[PDB]
Amino acid sequence: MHTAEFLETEPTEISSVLAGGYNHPLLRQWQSERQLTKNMLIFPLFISDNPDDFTEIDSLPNINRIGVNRLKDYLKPLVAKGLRSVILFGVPLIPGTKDPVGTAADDPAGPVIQGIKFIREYFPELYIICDVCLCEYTSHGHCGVLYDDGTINRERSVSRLAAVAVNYAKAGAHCVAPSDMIDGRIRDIKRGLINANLAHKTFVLSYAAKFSGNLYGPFRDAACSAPSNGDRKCYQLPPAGRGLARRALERDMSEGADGIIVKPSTFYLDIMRDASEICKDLPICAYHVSGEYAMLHAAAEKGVVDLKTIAFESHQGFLRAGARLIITYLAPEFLDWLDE
Amino acid sequence: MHTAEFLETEPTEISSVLAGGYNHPLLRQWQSERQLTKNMLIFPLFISDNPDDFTEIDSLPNINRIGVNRLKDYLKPLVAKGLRSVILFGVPLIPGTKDPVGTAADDPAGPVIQGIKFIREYFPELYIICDVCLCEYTSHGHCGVLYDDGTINRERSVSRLAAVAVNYAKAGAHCVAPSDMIDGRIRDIKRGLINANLAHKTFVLSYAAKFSGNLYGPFRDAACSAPSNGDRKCYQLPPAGRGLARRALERDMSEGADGIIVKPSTFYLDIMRDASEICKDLPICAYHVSGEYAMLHAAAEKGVVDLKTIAFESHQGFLRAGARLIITYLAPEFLDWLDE
Amino acid sequence: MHTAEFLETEPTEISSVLAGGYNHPLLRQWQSERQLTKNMLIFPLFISDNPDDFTEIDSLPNINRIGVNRLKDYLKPLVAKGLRSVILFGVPLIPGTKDPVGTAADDPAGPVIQGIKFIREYFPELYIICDVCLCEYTSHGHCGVLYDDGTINRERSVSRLAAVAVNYAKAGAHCVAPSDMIDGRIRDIKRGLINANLAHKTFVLSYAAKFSGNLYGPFRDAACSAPSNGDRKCYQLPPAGRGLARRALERDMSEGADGIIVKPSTFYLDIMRDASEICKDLPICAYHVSGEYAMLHAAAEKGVVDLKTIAFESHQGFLRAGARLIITYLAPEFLDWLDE
Amino acid sequence: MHTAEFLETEPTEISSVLAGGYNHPLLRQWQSERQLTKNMLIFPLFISDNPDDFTEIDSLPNINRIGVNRLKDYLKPLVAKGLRSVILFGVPLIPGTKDPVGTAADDPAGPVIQGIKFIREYFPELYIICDVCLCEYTSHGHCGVLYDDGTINRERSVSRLAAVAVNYAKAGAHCVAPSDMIDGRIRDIKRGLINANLAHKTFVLSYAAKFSGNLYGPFRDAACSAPSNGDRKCYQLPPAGRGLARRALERDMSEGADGIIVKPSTFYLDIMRDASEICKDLPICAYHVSGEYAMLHAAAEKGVVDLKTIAFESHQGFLRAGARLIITYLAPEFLDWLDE
Ligand SMILES: [Zn+2]
Ligand SMILES: [Zn+2]
Ligand SMILES: [Zn+2]
Ligand SMILES: [Zn+2]
Repeated sequence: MHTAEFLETEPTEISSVLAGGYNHPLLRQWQSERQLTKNMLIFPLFISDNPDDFTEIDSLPNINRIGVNRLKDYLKPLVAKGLRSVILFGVPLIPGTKDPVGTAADDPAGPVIQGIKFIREYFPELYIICDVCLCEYTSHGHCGVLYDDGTINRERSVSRLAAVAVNYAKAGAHCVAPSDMIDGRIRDIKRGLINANLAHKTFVLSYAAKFSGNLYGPFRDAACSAPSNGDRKCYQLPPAGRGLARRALERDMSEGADGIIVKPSTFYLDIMRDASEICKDLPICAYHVSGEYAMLHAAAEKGVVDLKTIAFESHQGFLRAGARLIITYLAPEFLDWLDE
Repeated sequence: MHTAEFLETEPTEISSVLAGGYNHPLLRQWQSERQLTKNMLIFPLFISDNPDDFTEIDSLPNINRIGVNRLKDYLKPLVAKGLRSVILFGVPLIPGTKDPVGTAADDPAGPVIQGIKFIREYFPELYIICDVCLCEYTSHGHCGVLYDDGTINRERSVSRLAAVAVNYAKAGAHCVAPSDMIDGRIRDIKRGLINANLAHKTFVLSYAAKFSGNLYGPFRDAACSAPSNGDRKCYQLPPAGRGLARRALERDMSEGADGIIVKPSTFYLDIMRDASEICKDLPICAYHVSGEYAMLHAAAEKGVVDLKTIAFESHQGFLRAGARLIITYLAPEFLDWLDE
Repeated sequence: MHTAEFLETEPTEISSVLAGGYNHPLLRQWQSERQLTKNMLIFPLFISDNPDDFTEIDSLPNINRIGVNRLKDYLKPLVAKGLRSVILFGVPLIPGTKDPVGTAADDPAGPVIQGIKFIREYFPELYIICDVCLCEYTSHGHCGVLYDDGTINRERSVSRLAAVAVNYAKAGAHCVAPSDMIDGRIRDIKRGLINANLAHKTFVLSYAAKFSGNLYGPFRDAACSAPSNGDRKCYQLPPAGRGLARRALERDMSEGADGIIVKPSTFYLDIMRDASEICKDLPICAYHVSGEYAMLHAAAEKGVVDLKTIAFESHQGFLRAGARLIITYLAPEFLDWLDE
Repeated sequence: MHTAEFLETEPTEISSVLAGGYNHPLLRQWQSERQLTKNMLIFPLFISDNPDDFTEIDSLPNINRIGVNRLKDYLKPLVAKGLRSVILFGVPLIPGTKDPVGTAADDPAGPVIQGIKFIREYFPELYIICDVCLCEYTSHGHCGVLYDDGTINRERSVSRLAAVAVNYAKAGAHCVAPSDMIDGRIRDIKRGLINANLAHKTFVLSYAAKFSGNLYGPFRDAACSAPSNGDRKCYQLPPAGRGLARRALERDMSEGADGIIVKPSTFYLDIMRDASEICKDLPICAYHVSGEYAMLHAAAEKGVVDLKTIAFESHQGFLRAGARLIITYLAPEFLDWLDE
């Protein structure tokens, strides 16, 4: 007969025994270096320049493009469940708005600044973050100002972006989050806020390690920000570029970032870990991007994973890797799930 | 008129300028610290105890359960395209096989050892890795031997697992990969190989940082390994347990691991980065698990991502985070994609 | 009788046993931290100002001095076998060309810029690196502009070199590689590219740790760059000067280098290892120089080593020591050897 | 006219200026972290079991196989020029000497122990190192005792090697240098010396990081040590195996090594640098092996390099990389060159 063989053992070495630390549900919580709380959540808003908009974005589940006259009813229940922060993205749809230098990015009449004034008035305790970039405002869809050859013009771009950021701060935004990845834009934005006497009031949340890749699809629908001719690979970091990401983190810290974003999130958890050493004294934020989000919904719909389960697994992942803040389209779900 | 404002700039600081390093496609390759090659790929095989099997696994796209009489035709084209390694999982379906101590795990008549002898004869240059565990062989589906209260019995389990590993080595396997996560099993497996005069011939590839979670669904179908009563949370590591994972990596290195696996992969890239310091002198392997794989297919089917694109993005992610080996169900695709 | 004595042993300690990790050919590959691929290779070209040249260089085996009208036939088969990058060296032989300030270094009529325009037109996917220095263009053969006492004039030299580098970039070179070792030339070259709006397009590949020594003999024949009166020991680093090399690496990184070269290679592998810490976020390139190359051929011809074997041994050495790029006269051989 | 362009400069930054440190020949000496002295040199001797031998080794320039009756005349002038240490290799040519367990390795009648007694008597101040291995004594030419399948038997090999080392110590050798690379042999050799009351008298100089490769050709002629059937790749380290080398250095230190050898030398300078951290408290020795030596002679004969120049360049390389001792076939040359 084939019988079950058992090799002769030596006494257990104490160094082998890890199991005492995780044999109860409370312990598996004790083992986290950071626990998820509601105040860590940052929820993106896509604000339309049609005040009555509430448009479904087909590729971005359960997220809409919203005008100002619809914001109050949308946000009231979220704030009531403990939402503490939002990140605004403007989506100007009125024709003849977009141009080569993103003039409308800081249009006082535009959806972001209108959105800021609305939220400061109706939800004065909400912390307002504004994305800073030109892509939702340029005729060509790139994140900066271009040379004639279509490559990015660094100096003009950071000059423009610094203006936009300061103007959002002047309108009332508490935080600016430059998502452009153009060399040296943090220095100029910080200098701009210093010159405007707003640097002591305005958190600079840099998208310091933001990678090019395949996970921004549904965002392009929500924000109508797809590039015209070419792609973003000469400024967004290459997925394999750990060295570049490390240098970008150091750079933006040095140039005045109060916090940094790693983007995408799950697919770049190692870069959050890198950032947790380089930027150990700064808050680190994970951005759970449109494609990562839509991927979780697609897999859950197919029965591969359970939505709530993998949402907790992925978001706990961010905290494990060193983040303490999360920008996520699942914020409404978590404001309910974290009660229980 | 609202006009485009441009703040006054200072001269560019050289420290700001990263763009010289990634403005051409060849450079975005120069920026990787490791490039993907075919010899890094390890392909899982699910071997049936019905020699004529070639059964589709509904939840695991394009992967089948295969008996020995079908292996040659399956593997010939893969080896011809450069496959260098396989990892074997036995799936014994004959009734009255499974028992409380996983007797059949090392049945010389069983699919793993038959699979080893087949591959050594027909594909003598293929490197054979065998998964080592009891879950595919226990009546209760857990990875070790249980006490009456249903908790894991450490000493009996590692005694049994050491036997299994040595027996696979004795049959011809080049490498054993214990996936059980039971405290101290590497020491006993290594001592077992030393006593059998096989330690100088047998690579010990420990699943050192293997987490409990929501991503093993489709594997349970392929391997018929689902637990009976309870789950694996008292031995698989808690997703938030970075400290435990760090300690597990150190432990298994100390107890004789020649290499380590981090599992799952994408959702645990930060742990690969941790491992790349702790286990800097050892090969690190990412396991792209059944649920991560099925998730990529589900999202691609929904048009969220492009399959090939995100496959390269995710697998490049592993290398970026410090892995130099990848166990992946996408090995056949990559053996074609890496030619081009 | 003298008989074979065997001392009494203790049981094997697991910590002693390394052999599990390297007992199979696939494993000895798993043990490399980086594998050699074709896209890592950079091949030097010596371009003549006689368009029809294809002159053998007696001291540099299998390498010729080539004019532009012969380039297409020379490069077509190499690119077809996967060559991705070249490094250009100009060799102007027309009398009355060389002068004390290396005027011809950036002659639009000269072999480098002609070579750049030829390659951009006929091989538009090739990545073009240009050596930047004055030695192939000065009447005196030194790498910079001299004072009357014959010592290097730093300020004038870096002023001239910055111009040359920018002019090559303006002509189409993707990368400039200053090989002069004159203090602070990287800062000025980078500032020059920034002022010319080319820094976002031009990789600066500094020969940061370049040593004086006995291994440049055959290069002096190919490039007709031998100094007049004196040697290069006051700017090329002394072979024993680890401290200086460490400081040079830090300096050039700080002044804008996107990548660094260690030169020579095999005889300075320890400096590559130093560089892999100091410049961990940057690509590191080994230059397998003329004398190291000619040394391998001489020893192989004498039957001391096998050419292919020691070529792989030495080039794997570079990767082991932390390089991820290799400038090597053996590129044609490797474009064939890496297929197999 | 094409005229020499000079870009506008900024004032020199002090951080750019390294040249103050190496503008004079005395300074290029000040810049070495260690200077070459005669007492750092260790000279290999190949001792024949024919007492009157003085046989030229065709592939090893200027080195002979020497019997005991010729030793005095050979060594007298070397010691007179300051030779402080030798490393002995036995070359028994009498038929019926070699056997599967290397019985003759510690034959009191054999060339090593005769060589030890000769040198202790006639040159009592010379420091005697003995190579410890079985390859010059086994019928099959491998470095240890084999199983029937021809693979190395670890336990028997280290048992035999420990005996040999202790027996050389008992005969008068001051130092034993095990060159076998078999797992755990240092522990057993050290325990053997402790049991023999010789550990307080006997330096253990481990060849801890000894690589397989193409550079041992001429040694095989001198020592008649070429393997029978197979090669040494399952115990000598793979050239790409930095991780293994790091682990081997740590291991042998832990098991009792008083010093370590890195072998080969020039082609592994990065491993010396690794060793200088891992083994910072221990002397590190470079072995300039037969093929590296013969390579320098071949290139010098071809006029690629100047022999003396490259000998100093390479040996200074060892010291730069962290060695403080050098085993080298060029010791006679250096005992003359270091006077001047
Ligand atoms: Zn943008
Ligand atoms: Zn299991
Ligand atoms: Zn030069
Ligand atoms: Zn030996």
